[PDB]
Amino acid sequence: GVTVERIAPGDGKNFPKKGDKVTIHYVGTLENGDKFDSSRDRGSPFQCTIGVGQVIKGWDEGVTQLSVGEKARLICTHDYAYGERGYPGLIPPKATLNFEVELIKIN
Ligand SMILES: C=CC[C@@H]1/C=C(\C)C[C@H](C)C[C@H](OC)[C@H]2O[C@@](O)(C(=O)C(=O)N3CCCC[C@H]3C(=O)O[C@H](/C(C)=C/[C@@H]3CC[C@@H](O)[C@H](OC)C3)[C@H](C)[C@@H](O)C/C1=N\NC(C)=O)[C@H](C)C[C@@H]2OC
Repeated sequence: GVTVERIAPGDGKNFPKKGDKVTIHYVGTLENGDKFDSSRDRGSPFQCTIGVGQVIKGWDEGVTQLSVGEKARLICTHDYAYGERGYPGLIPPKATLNFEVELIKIN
């Protein structure tokens, strides 16, 4: 893998740890910027438990590098995303994926 491209900084103090819940807005795109999904388009950020295998590994390893308020691109190689199988109807095999994420809240 995960490469963190910095866009807008967070508070530099509050970073998620394994087992934390996080609230994150994301836009997911292919390498050329073609969007495959977006929580912003749904008017509501995504929530999950981080670092425990509940989301793709690029999130588990990348989101813990962000501080609250930060906007960044999490660029995931396929072994940190959907791997050899891809995601049916959405993601091809072996796809590098971009998630432009904004960390809104930690619990
Ligand atoms: C397959 C589970 C379906 C089931 C579906 C829902 C509750 C509906 C929900 C609104 C859909 C997701 O919207 C948040 C969509 O999210 C994306 O659009 C996205 O942007 C996207 O990549 N993500 C969304 C935001 C965080 C990072 C990432 C992610 O990790 O997504 C989870 C997922 C598909 C995990 C695979 C699981 C299989 C396993 O083999 C793989 O290993 C590599 C991993 C996703 C949160 C999953 O856990 C949720 C689910 N059940 N969970 C349980 C039961 O615990 C992807 C591309 C496609 C997803 O639609 C299917």
